[PDB]
Amino acid sequence: FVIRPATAADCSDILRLIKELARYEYMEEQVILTEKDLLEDGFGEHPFYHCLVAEVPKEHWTPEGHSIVGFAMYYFTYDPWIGKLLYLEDFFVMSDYRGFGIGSEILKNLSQVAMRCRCSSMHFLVAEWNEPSINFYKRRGASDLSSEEGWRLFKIDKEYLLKMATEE
Amino acid sequence: AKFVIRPATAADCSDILRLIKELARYEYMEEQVILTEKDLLEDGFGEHPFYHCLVAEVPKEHWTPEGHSIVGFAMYYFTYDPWIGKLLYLEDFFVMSDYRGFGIGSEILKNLSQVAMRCRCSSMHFLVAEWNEPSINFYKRRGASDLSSEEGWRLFKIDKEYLLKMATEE
Ligand SMILES: CC(C)(COP(=O)(O)OP(=O)(O)OC[C@H]1O[C@@H](n2cnc3c(N)ncnc32)[C@H](O)[C@@H]1OP(=O)(O)O)[C@@H](O)C(=O)NCCC(=O)NCCS
Ligand SMILES: CC(C)(COP(=O)(O)OP(=O)(O)OC[C@H]1O[C@@H](n2cnc3c(N)ncnc32)[C@H](O)[C@@H]1OP(=O)(O)O)[C@H](O)C(=O)NCCC(=O)NCCS
Ligand SMILES: CCCNCCCNCCCNCC
Repeated sequence: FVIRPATAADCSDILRLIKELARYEYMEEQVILTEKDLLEDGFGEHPFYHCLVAEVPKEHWTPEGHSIVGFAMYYFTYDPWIGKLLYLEDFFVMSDYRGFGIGSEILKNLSQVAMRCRCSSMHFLVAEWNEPSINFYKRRGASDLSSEEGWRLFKIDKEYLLKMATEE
Repeated sequence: AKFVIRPATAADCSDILRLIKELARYEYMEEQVILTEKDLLEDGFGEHPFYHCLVAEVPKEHWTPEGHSIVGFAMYYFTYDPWIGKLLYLEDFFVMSDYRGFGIGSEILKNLSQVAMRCRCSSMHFLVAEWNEPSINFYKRRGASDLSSEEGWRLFKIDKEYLLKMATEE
């Protein structure tokens, strides 16, 4: 299997995997990304995010001939204490293709991206009950900032943003 | 005091760092701030800005004892969630002591909301410490919800030493 950055033609496989991940996260119905959106936002242009894909050789392709069986979606963020961070938005490997070392390779490529772009850390979210992934990351030196430093992710949706924008 | 909210320019980096430190100092973390003016300059004003920043400026008569015209700020950037949409991410939000309670913060949140509407953002995301109840309510009063607890999400990090190990492994 080889890990490489995506191509505009990797778009349909990417959407497919994003949906498999959403499903895994019970978020499938809320997926709002389209191939059109992916092509515009992910490509070369002013690119909003970046994707990596893992593809296996013929002998292990999917019943549907898909060779792309994994992916990672990321972007850069900023921390006032240490600066530029690499933020991992999505990371997924098809069920039958896990434990092969594929995910490890993606994390390796992501680390090099991080070193090359001078990022001081990599941040990402993990579901409370996702034991397998919680360990996979911890085995590679990750710490749970929500436990250690008590951070909780908060959100203010559009209707309230609109209220504040117009309140004046 | 009278104040104006505006975008930070290359010219304002020493004040950005200064306020970052005041925020850190306000949280007894000032020594942790490794960031330099050089970084803020290269990272925020080159071709691809990695953060955006609105600052609050005051007239010469209300300068800080050290003679400074910026008393608050907000650092942010845009992120994306495939099952949410494009997002405005508020990294830091802070106003100096002798300048709070005068509408500075409200104004900043108002302009950030307009920026969000301009960029077609589905929502604004930010972190709050679990024990900071006053802050938690300030945001809840504005329609915020604790996504970490409601949906079961935990923030993780892998620091540089481990990223370097994996980047160079074997
Ligand atoms: C997290 C995820 C992306 C990782 O990818 P992956 O391809 O399974 O990862 P790997 O194959 O490198 O590692 C699998 C494991 O088996 C072991 N392993 C991997 N390759 C091995 C090999 N060649 N020989 C022996 N053991 C191996 C690894 O040590 C690891 O075990 P450990 O967790 O006890 O350390 C993923 O398993 C999957 O997509 N699952 C769920 C969705 C999810 O939780 N996504 C992530 C983010 S919140
Ligand atoms: C939140 C922060 C940016 C506010 O900006 P600000 O310029 O003082 O605020 P505004 O004058 O525009 O008034 C904002 C309002 O914030 C609160 N506020 C005003 N002055 C305040 C002060 N001196 N101390 C604490 N809260 C204050 C008011 O209660 C009101 O909040 P409410 O609408 O929920 O009732 C602020 O002082 C700061 O820099 N914050 C960090 C932490 C903190 O004390 N947090 C908590 C929440 S109330
Ligand atoms: C209101 C409905 C839900 N809104 C959002 C869920 C929030 N955080 C999502 C995910 C990211 N990263 C995976 C590794």
